[PDB]
Amino acid sequence: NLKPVDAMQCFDCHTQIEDMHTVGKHATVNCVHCHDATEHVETASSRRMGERPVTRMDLEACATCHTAQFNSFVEVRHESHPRLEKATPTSRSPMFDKLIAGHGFAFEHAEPRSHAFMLVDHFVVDRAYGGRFQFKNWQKVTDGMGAVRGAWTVLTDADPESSDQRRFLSQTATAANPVCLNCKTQDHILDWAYMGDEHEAAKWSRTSEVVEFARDLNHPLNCFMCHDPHSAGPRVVRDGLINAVVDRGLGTYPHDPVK
Amino acid sequence: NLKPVDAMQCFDCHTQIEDMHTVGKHATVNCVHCHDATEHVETASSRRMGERPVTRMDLEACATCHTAQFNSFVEVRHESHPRLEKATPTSRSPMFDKLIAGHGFAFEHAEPRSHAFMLVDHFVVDRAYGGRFQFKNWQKVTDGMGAVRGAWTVLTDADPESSDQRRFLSQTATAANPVCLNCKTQDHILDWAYMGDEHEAAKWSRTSEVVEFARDLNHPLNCFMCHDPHSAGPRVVRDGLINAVVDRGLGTYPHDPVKSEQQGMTKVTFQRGREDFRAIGLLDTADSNVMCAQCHVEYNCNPGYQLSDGSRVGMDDRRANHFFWANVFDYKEAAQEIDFFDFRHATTGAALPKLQHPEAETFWGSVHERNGVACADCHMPKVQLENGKVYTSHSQRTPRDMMGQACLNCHAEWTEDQALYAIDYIKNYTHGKIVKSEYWLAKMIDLFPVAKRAGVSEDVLNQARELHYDAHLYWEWWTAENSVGFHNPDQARESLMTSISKSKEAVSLLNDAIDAQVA
Amino acid sequence: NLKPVDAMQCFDCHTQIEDMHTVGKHATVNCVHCHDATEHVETASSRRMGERPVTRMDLEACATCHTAQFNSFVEVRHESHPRLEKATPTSRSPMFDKLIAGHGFAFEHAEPRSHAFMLVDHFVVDRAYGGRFQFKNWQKVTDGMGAVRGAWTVLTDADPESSDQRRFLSQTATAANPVCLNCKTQDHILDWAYMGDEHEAAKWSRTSEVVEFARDLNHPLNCFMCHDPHSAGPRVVRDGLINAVVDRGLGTYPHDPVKSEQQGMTKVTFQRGREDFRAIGLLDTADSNVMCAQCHVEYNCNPGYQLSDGSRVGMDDRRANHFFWANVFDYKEAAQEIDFFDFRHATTGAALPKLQHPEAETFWGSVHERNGVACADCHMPKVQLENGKVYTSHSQRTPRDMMGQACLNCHAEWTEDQALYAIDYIKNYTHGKIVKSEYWLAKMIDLFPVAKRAGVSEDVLNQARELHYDAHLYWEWWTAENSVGFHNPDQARESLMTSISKSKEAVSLLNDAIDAQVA
Ligand code: HEC
Ligand code: HEC
Ligand code: HEC
Ligand code: HEC
Ligand code: HEC
Ligand code: HEC
Ligand code: HEC
Ligand code: HEC
Ligand code: HEC
Ligand code: HEC
Ligand code: HEC
Ligand code: HEC
Ligand code: HEC
Ligand code: HEC
Ligand SMILES: O=S([O-])[O-]
Ligand SMILES: O=S([O-])[O-]
Ligand SMILES: O=S([O-])[O-]
Ligand SMILES: O=S([O-])[O-]
Ligand SMILES: [Ca+2]
Ligand SMILES: [Ca+2]
Ligand SMILES: [Ca+2]
Ligand SMILES: [Ca+2]
Ligand SMILES: [Ca+2]
Ligand code: NA
Ligand code: NA
Ligand code: NA
Ligand code: NA
Ligand code: NA
Ligand code: NA
Ligand code: NA
Repeated sequence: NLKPVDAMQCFDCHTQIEDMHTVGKHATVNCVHCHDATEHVETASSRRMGERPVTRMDLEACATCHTAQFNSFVEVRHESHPRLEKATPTSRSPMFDKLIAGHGFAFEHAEPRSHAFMLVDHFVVDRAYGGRFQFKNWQKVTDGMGAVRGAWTVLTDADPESSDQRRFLSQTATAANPVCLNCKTQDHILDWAYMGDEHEAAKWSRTSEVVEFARDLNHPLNCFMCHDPHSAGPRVVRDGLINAVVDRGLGTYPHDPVK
Repeated sequence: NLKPVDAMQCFDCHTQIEDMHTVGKHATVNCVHCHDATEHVETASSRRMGERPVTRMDLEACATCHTAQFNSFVEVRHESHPRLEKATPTSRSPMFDKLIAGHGFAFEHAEPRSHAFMLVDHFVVDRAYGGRFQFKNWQKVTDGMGAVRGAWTVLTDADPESSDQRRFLSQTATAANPVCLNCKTQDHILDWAYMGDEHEAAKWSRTSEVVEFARDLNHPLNCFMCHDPHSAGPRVVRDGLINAVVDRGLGTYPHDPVKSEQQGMTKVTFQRGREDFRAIGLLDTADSNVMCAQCHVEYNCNPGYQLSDGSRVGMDDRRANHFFWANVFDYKEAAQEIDFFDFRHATTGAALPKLQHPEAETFWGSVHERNGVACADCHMPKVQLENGKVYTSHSQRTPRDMMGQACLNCHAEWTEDQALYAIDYIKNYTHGKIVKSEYWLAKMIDLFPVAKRAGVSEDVLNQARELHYDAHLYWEWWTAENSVGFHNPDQARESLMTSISKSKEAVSLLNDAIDAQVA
Repeated sequence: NLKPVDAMQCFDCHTQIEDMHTVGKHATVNCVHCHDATEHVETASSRRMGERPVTRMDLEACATCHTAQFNSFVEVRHESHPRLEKATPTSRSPMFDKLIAGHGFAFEHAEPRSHAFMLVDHFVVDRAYGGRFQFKNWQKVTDGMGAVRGAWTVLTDADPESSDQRRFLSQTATAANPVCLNCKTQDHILDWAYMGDEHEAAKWSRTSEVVEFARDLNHPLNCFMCHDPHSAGPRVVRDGLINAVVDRGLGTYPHDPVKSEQQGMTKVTFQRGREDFRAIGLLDTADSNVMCAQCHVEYNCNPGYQLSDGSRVGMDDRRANHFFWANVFDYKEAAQEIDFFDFRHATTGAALPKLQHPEAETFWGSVHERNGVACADCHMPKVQLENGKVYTSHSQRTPRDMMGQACLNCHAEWTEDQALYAIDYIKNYTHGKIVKSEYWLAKMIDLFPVAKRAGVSEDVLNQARELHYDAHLYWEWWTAENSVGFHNPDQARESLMTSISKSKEAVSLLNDAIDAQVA
């Protein structure tokens, strides 16, 4: 069973977290729900991390107290046709191939389906990784809950021994890069510097080998993308959005300064 | 927003809570979710309460983190007919009035409906409070969530100025007493000593003014009735059940010492002033059979009379709060064991028992119980989801509404229609024997005034009255029990055949005696 | 094809019609739609009819221009069980035969079905005409449109050669008389003097041979019963209702003088030979409460007896056509006011009233009536159309079939299931008290022969008979009334509790008296 940690000890070093946590609607929610900090706390100073604490990024971290939101999130809408190519006469763009010729989307561009699949679908689409990643079998395409538990529980890698982008199937492309992942998962939220700029503290950046990066990522659309886990208040985490809205001064509603 | 309190401070005085809280699945759940103890902490001493902390007993205290269980619990099953009188030709007991004459249930006995309404229905039923309490208007009868938020949000009191039980409408009774409430709410869990015995720490007891007690109570079927709020482990809190299982050493399965040992109960006592005050029964397993047995049992919760001498047994007597914890065929011996009966029949003068919804005692020994099946398997099954986190449905209702999750989950050889047909075979057959038992009971009852008026001897009338006790018991168990035989079809059949046998014997006895007086 | 007549010619003699016709919403509707007056116009004088014009009374006279109202009116609700006897354990009054013994309704009293059938059902029911009239075959029972086209298109007469009321089948009665027909048809509207009093201009009256009268009548619930054909304004035509509201000055809402004034009735009289002959009541507003009260009321439409001396009150007496226009708690006083009762109970010998479908008098004072709600809001709501011209549904039926247009149109906080559940709460509760009132009534009734045979005194039997009157009234109102309490749940509850109180008092009285005779 989970044993709570003394959050007051954390707060002696983590003052920005204290200011958020103590005031919001997660003031009673202990750190141990999402952080394994035993070795960290034994070795840190306020100026030196010491051992890196482990942070849970899976959606079931929130599902224990917020089952209703989690269960509605992971539902698969079966009526949202899966793997349906847009460049067909009965879909969105009957002449897409002629019009887009020269772009990687010609290799495959399907209609979106339920959010549970976003990361797996990113990994398997013909335009992304040269066909490197596939569902373990054709049955796994139905498993939204499985995808949510982790992409690598439902996918295989054609060559675990290499990390370069290349074609494993003839009519595929290798368009994926580390920026794509920011709109599929935020598992890397502590390992990616703002905008994906190079940074001493970042494991991953815009110039990483996307295949290696992919292997570190598991969960789609993390609940903390819209909800700060410390304050429980509404937020965004996506760097490009903050950059447009704040850094470039465009505002949340560029056409409406009052709003 | 809630601010967490320092639980270490509490634990310095509350070692039983520390031992439970730090070790279970609520170890990270702060006391402030359920307790406002600011003034308490400022004034308590090592073993005196000082200022009383405020304890939340509303179910939304748990709904905070367990929305799915809460929302399934509060669902109203509109198909469960509301306020439907059982003494009607289309309900459970067509001849109930004749057979129960003398008892307060003659004033009204409706079929059960959804659990959300249990406390308000207790308050408003015609037999309970003289019609004192009513819904604020006739629209409120639909409002399950409202009733859950609190009885007094949806009800009115005809006279806030008085506290005595009395009749405000002519055809009502005042049967309610404080024991009733234990099977409707546990809002009083900190204000009621074990068994309702007098106790200097208890605001309320068996002898309290029930109208005053009623006004203090709000919520139905509190989530903590089955789940310890500190350890989150399975438990019961009902005094009468702990008394039968533990104090009387009968076991959770009285017919099965092994199962009783494997699926047992540990009584945990809390003290006030270092004197025993209240108790809970922690369960070895999350055994719904025992959890639901907190209420779905035959019981005393009322005054009565002694079988030996007919003297009154009042609310002050321990027997006014009693779980017999006996099947239909051990019941007469259990009632003799405490020297108790409920009422004298208004027509026959027989001393008779009053039977209450004995689902737990009926389910014992059934093929299902013997195979390790429990109430929740049929009435609170796990939800099946194409994609999602599984949880237990808390909408306690007929398995007819969820046959795939209930019956068919174990009976793979049946379609839904076949499983429903199996249920109906048993219920139809049992109901036919209920109706025939009533026919014979009524035929016997109607001969009593004829016998008395023909001058048949008291000795013969008393023999017939002895037969009436048994004819009544072996019938009433089954109009009281809610499954119409399904929970134990062989037992229902044998009991109801015994009722008919007893009535037939009495009919012959009386007819012969009458005919002799005439000739 | 129809050719219009010169209405100016008619108006020269018919000034009352000119005043109504030229001003209302039928100012452009030519007389030829409803009147063939060629020979009349050739022979009439200023104040003698001469040849009688032919007046169309069939509903298709209106369907010509009002197809939607006509087609909704004639719809048969197949879910309204046809020819379903109320004295059965699964209908309204399980103990009806015991309780009504002595009255002609013992021969047959079915639940109401769709309005299309009212006249044919009146003609064929076992209690009415000795079984004289029958459907032509058993297939005709489905034919609502056929019945609307005319009763005699779908029925036969066992003996066209005789005109006396008599029994053609053994277990029938001959309760029908000419007053009945006023609540089944108004085909006789020009042939029946106000109240059915003798009148030299009337073909038919209270004292007519009903079999001969029956043969002259064809159509159910004529459209003009609620709508004046000349002005198209709202009205009533029923004599008994105009008598209560206007002649007796009771008002359309007898408990509310203001509402009575705002929603009142103006009596308009038509003469023959310059003597008053017939009357209508023009309504200030299109108030369905008063329109439906032409028939859905408690009434006398039959011979009876005087309470004072037991003497016969025959069809010749004004009291044989009477609207009490009184709620259940004012009824006994209203019956004493005219010194009248219906029958003597066959077992108890009590003088008793017979109660008829008192929906109007029950609805008074309910939360709905007090809030300005009227029968049509629930039973004839406006049609809701995605695209179209709105009209009023004339399919008078339970709101269960049109919950969106009825209940939910005002109760936006409820789903359909919740609103149905609210209805069922009241109906279930009320039906339980009906059944219990019957139980107590039957227990009392069965003691009468025992008391008489034990030699209990006439004085005690007469006290019990007085109690029987009240026990009967406070029960029978509710098996007569069609909503099972829904129209006024608090009143149903108080009345039925009073019935039980009265029966209980009588049971105790008789049991004690019997026991004293034995000892
Ligand atoms: C139980 C130990 C929790 C864990 C794990 C998570 N949350 Fe939570 N959350 C919890 C509580 C007791 C509350 C307060 C409820 C109230 O209304 O009083 C919350 C609240 C939220 C909210 C709403 C906050 C607001 O300002 O409106 C959100 C959006 C929320 N919680 C999100 C959330 C996330 C994303 C979690 C996983 C990272 C998570 N919670 C875990 C209890 C618990
Ligand atoms: C029994 C005779 C089967 C019938 C009828 C259907 N399926 Fe099947 N399928 C069956 C087996 C034994 C397997 C292999 C299972 C394993 O994991 O070893 C499968 C596999 C599939 C797959 C995956 C195929 C792949 O190349 O990965 C799919 C998508 C699938 N099955 C679907 C499916 C459908 C839709 C069926 C009705 C049209 C169907 N199966 C019938 C056995 C049997
Ligand atoms: C945020 C600004 C995004 C970036 C960066 C990437 N994607 Fe995306 N993706 C995004 C949305 C809002 C959607 C759903 C709406 C839609 O029109 O599809 C998607 C969907 C996909 C899918 C599934 C559908 C499809 O196009 O076949 C795939 C396979 C996918 N995205 C792949 C992908 C790649 C390879 C990216 C980097 C080159 C990439 N996405 C970035 C939002 C965003
Ligand atoms: C010693 C100085 C105490 C401190 C610190 C806390 N509590 Fe207490 N509490 C104390 C006593 C002596 C009693 C009477 C029971 C007993 O153990 O002798 C209590 C009682 C309670 C209760 C029950 C109240 C009721 O209505 O019956 C609760 C719910 C409770 N206490 C809670 C509580 C909390 C949450 C504390 C930390 C904030 C806390 N107590 C500290 C003594 C002492
Ligand atoms: C959030 C601050 C919670 C409050 C308020 C309540 N509960 Fe809880 N509960 C919470 C957590 C984080 C967990 C652990 C989940 C897991 O499986 O790890 C639980 C667990 C339970 C359980 C399951 C217990 C078991 O032994 O498996 C139960 C039955 C339970 N909780 C009940 C419960 C009750 C009755 C509450 C109101 C008194 C209540 N919880 C509040 C979080 C929170
Ligand atoms: C637990 C041992 C109980 C005691 C003590 C009381 N009741 Fe009860 N009650 C209990 C159950 C399990 C049920 C549902 C099953 C059933 O057969 O009804 C009920 C139901 C009611 C109801 C609703 C149905 C009805 O009978 O009208 C009412 C109104 C009610 N109970 C009232 C009531 C009174 C007045 C009590 C003290 C005399 C009482 N209950 C005690 C379980 C238990
Ligand atoms: C006894 C009549 C119960 C009441 C009152 C409540 N719950 Fe319950 N709960 C009950 C059972 C039989 C079970 C299944 C036990 C098993 O292991 O099979 C549960 C389970 C839970 C859980 C655990 C997670 C799950 O399986 O859903 C939780 C968190 C829970 N219950 C919460 C809960 C709430 C919030 C309640 C009040 C609305 C509540 N329970 C009451 C039995 C009973
Ligand atoms: C006392 C606190 C109870 C507990 C514990 C359990 N039940 Fe119950 N139940 C109780 C009452 C007072 C009522 C009637 C409520 C009313 O307002 O009339 C009931 C009712 C039921 C029903 C009928 C529901 C319906 O749709 O008609 C069922 C199926 C039922 N109870 C089952 C049940 C189960 C399986 C329980 C253990 C999980 C359980 N109940 C506990 C009182 C109490
Ligand atoms: C066509 C030649 C008609 C015949 C035959 C009948 N009615 Fe009529 N009706 C007709 C017209 C043109 C109108 C006016 C429509 C408008 O709203 O302007 C009406 C109106 C009515 C009304 C509404 C009256 C009101 O005060 O709002 C009613 C109730 C009505 N008509 C009834 C009615 C009856 C009962 C008929 C058979 C006796 C009948 N109409 C025949 C046209 C025609
Ligand atoms: C052909 C093989 C038929 C079957 C199948 C059904 N019916 Fe019939 N029915 C049939 C005939 C030739 C007749 C006589 C028609 C006539 O007017 O001469 C009937 C009659 C009836 C009746 C009237 C009975 C009577 O008046 O005594 C009814 C009520 C009736 N039919 C109903 C009916 C039902 C409900 C059927 C299915 C159960 C049915 N019929 C079948 C021919 C045939
Ligand atoms: C208006 C004051 C009426 C008088 C006069 C008569 N009836 Fe009636 N009847 C009336 C209504 C509003 C209803 C439907 C509501 C109900 O409770 O039935 C009826 C119904 C009938 C029926 C059908 C149902 C049944 O009772 O079998 C029949 C056969 C019937 N009425 C016959 C009848 C007789 C014989 C009358 C004179 C003795 C008589 N009705 C008068 C309203 C009124
Ligand atoms: C009393 C029992 C009625 C009978 C008989 C008929 N109608 Fe009616 N009508 C009635 C009411 C309560 C209303 C609604 C009044 C309001 O203003 O709310 C109506 C309305 C009409 C209208 C007006 C247009 C409309 O709203 O639909 C017409 C044209 C009409 N009724 C025609 C009509 C016909 C053709 C009838 C015989 C089939 C008929 N009405 C009978 C009440 C009553
Ligand atoms: C006398 C001419 C009546 C008028 C005016 C109204 N009603 Fe009536 N109603 C009457 C009878 C004789 C019957 C029974 C007909 C039969 O053949 O059995 C009825 C019946 C009803 C019903 C029941 C319909 C069903 O589906 O079972 C309803 C709902 C009803 N009546 C309502 C009603 C309303 C609202 C009226 C004013 C608009 C109204 N009726 C007038 C006799 C007469
Ligand atoms: C508007 C024309 C309404 C129609 C149609 C229905 N109802 Fe109604 N109802 C209406 C009002 C204005 C009120 C009073 C609201 C208040 O709180 O002041 C009501 C009341 C009720 C009640 C309560 C009755 C009581 O307490 O005595 C009930 C049970 C009710 N309404 C139910 C109901 C049903 C089932 C309806 C369709 C058959 C229905 N109402 C229609 C307004 C209107
Ligand atoms: O805390 S007191 O008991 O010394
Ligand atoms: O009265 S309760 O026990 O059903
Ligand atoms: O028309 S006559 O009366 O002169
Ligand atoms: O007989 S009629 O009044 O129902
Ligand atoms: Ca889609
Ligand atoms: Ca039920
Ligand atoms: Ca009992
Ligand atoms: Ca009907
Ligand atoms: Ca009458
Ligand atoms: Na789609
Ligand atoms: Na398409
Ligand atoms: Na039911
Ligand atoms: Na039934
Ligand atoms: Na009898
Ligand atoms: Na019906
Ligand atoms: Na019925």
